[PDB]
Amino acid sequence: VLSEGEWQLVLHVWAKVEADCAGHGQDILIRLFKSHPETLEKFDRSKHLKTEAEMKASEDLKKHGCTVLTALGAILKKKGHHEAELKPLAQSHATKHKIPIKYLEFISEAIIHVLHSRHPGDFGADAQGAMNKALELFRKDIAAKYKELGYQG
Ligand code: HEM
Repeated sequence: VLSEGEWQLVLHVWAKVEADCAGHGQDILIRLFKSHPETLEKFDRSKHLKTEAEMKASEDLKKHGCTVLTALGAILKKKGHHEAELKPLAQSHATKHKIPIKYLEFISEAIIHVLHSRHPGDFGADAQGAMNKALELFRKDIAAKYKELGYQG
């Protein structure tokens, strides 16, 4: 459903993200927690971090942020053909972590904010629109997998 051109814009900016996995990952989570503090409660250890500096200095948050981006990167490189990649992720996020689709919207917003902040020249209107569609596709498909597992989140 995304055009080839749009996928290229997505993967163009993603190569930039990959130049600093920990950094982008960290800032996305920090942004998420700031914009939607209720999300922080999902994180057993990061829950207890009281300042921005503490979060910035957290190897936990760096490694988890990078883990999120690494999994998302693999999904986006499938260019929509991500049925296999979504299976274990829907399982864990539906039944174990219990992350509502709204929370995936929240983190999608965080991703777009961080990418625009760090890469404005490589993330203008068309690039943002393409990333928006890619993440919308992600959320739609993972929502369907949620329901197959009995989770109406
Ligand atoms: C782009 C969307 C997301 C991606 C690609 C993603 C990816 C991952 C990956 C790869 C893992 C490790 C393996 C696993 O348990 O599945 C993970 C774990 C986890 N995810 Fe996500 N995630 C996303 C969104 C979220 C959001 C928005 C939340 C909470 C608001 C969340 C909560 C968690 C938690 C609590 C863990 C386990 C952390 C731990 O116990 O160490 N995820 N995620």
